[PDB]
Amino acid sequence: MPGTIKENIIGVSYDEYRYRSVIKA
Repeated sequence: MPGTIKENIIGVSYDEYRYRSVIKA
């Protein structure tokens, strides 16, 4: 949503940082 460029908490990264880095390779 434009007009609010100060709150990228609207779920941006869905599958790229969900605390799922416990199985590094």
